[PDB]
Amino acid sequence: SLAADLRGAWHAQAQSHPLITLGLAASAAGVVLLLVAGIVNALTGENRVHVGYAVLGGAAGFAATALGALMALGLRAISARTQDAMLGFAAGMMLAASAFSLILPGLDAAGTIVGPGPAAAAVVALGLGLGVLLMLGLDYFTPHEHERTGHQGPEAARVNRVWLFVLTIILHNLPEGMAIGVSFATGDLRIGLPLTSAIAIQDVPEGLAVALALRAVGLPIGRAVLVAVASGLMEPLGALVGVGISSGFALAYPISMGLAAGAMIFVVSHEVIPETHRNGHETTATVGLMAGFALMMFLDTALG
Amino acid sequence: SLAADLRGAWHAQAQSHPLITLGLAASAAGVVLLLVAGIVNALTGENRVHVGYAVLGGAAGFAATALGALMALGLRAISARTQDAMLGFAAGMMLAASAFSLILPGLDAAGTIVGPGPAAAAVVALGLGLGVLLMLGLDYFTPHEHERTGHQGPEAARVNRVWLFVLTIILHNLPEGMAIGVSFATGDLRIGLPLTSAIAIQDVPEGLAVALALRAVGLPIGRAVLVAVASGLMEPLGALVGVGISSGFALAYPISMGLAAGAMIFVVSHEVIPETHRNGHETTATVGLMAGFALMMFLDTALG
Ligand SMILES: [Cd+2]
Ligand SMILES: [Cd+2]
Ligand SMILES: [Cd+2]
Ligand SMILES: [Cd+2]
Ligand SMILES: [Cd+2]
Ligand SMILES: [Cd+2]
Repeated sequence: SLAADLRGAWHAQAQSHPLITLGLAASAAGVVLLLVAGIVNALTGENRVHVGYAVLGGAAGFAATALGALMALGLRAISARTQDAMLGFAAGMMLAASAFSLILPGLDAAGTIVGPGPAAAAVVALGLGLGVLLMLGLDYFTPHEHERTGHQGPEAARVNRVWLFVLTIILHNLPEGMAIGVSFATGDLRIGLPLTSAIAIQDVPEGLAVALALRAVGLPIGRAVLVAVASGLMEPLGALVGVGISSGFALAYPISMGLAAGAMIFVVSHEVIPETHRNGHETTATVGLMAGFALMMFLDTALG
Repeated sequence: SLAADLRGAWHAQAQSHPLITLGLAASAAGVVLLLVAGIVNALTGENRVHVGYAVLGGAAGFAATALGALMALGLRAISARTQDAMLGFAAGMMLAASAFSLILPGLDAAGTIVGPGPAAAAVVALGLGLGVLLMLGLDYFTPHEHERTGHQGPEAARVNRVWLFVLTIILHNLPEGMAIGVSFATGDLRIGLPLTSAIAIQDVPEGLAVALALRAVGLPIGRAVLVAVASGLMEPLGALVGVGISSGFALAYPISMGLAAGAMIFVVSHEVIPETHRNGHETTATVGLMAGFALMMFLDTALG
């Protein structure tokens, strides 16, 4: 029934976007090979403390999202300027954290492994390509809807709008957990603490906005917060996947440092810059973006 | 006549946006003080070779823009997907160049001067605030128009649309020259070469697009290229202003490294992300953005 209609929608979408389908296939192959290597290494070696660090970071992110959701029981449908400012701040946090904490350490580590020069750029750019292809294929092959743009993805008029919004949230929050797990891969707390702090700080307002939007869809007051907390609960799964793919051979650490980063950057544009830069809302979004950029800069230079 | 109407428009705009007016006043005061200090130092000390480097970099940028403009005599009104891809590539180049080449060296230099920790973040964040306030006040107090969004700024129905488009180009291209001049302030070719190469590479497609748009406004075929070359000629003035403000006392070097950077980041959003992320054009813009990000990464890790 539903499977048949979804399969037909997938086939019709594949007939229209071949390049994206090939990109998704290649990226999925790369990711599954990386995860197999990580599982093999986890079976042979002993890197359990890194798993502990990753799960604790995911738990912190989940707590931040849950707190942001619980903040929505008193605000009662905040205005649009505040929403634009908060989402711009979150986008700036994500962008700056990605750039600094997932390009500079990756370049240094890759230069250590292979030799300084263009080779480190090559490996981390391969990571960026993998991440972008994965996220693009996912957001074109997943039936979601955004709050303002509309219904994005394959057509399926057999599921309620709540599930489409939840899928949008899932797409946003997978790369964050992935990035946390990637960061704690090599120990070296000097990366994981800044990255995790930035992720939690930007997931507070995002969780609040998600709770408000899910209320707007129709869930009365008590089920929006539950779904926001559920997405927060999703984040540790991304943390586990990231720590799985970052282990294995040594060169798999720089590559992941790019992959997640690329995904994060991608999601921002393709999911966050629309709905924040739409129809004369650029000023507040830009101001929030710069404020988040500065705050992440402080965190980077201070926390480690 | 025209001065009276423009003055009335400015007063009406000031009655509506007080915070932006105060921000522009503070930023202008800071910039003029920095420039006075730079002029005094130039009169007392001997930093002429840095002026030579800055003017040569501005000349290279002007040549790149002129070549991009001359490329428009054969393309003859390229499609919209190509325009979105090129502008996304340019935005990615600007963003990545800003972030890396104007935050990391600035943080290192500030930490050298004042001490590692949050103090370097404080000084470069002051720079970011100054730059953002300057650019915001300018784009709200300047009668320009963007290609698609419409007529942005104070009302003045007494000048042709060509001048409004030229003013938009001027607003885009001032921070680029400023950044070049800031980069070559302390010698140390390891920054200026990557920053200048990125600026020239992203100003080729921008010059081509400007030539096409000015043709679309109505200039037949032979005057659009002239105006694009004129904006390229503008860029060295920004280079001179940047080298002027970056000289002076030592702590004026990190601050500028933030200022220009902030301005650059600002302009991207508030001027480039709209017109590239509008009405189902996100995919090509994002792909171009990631390609430009990777190319700037290569340039950073290789050229110096
Ligand atoms: Cd989407
Ligand atoms: Cd999240
Ligand atoms: Cd986020
Ligand atoms: Cd503007
Ligand atoms: Cd330019
Ligand atoms: Cd540019």
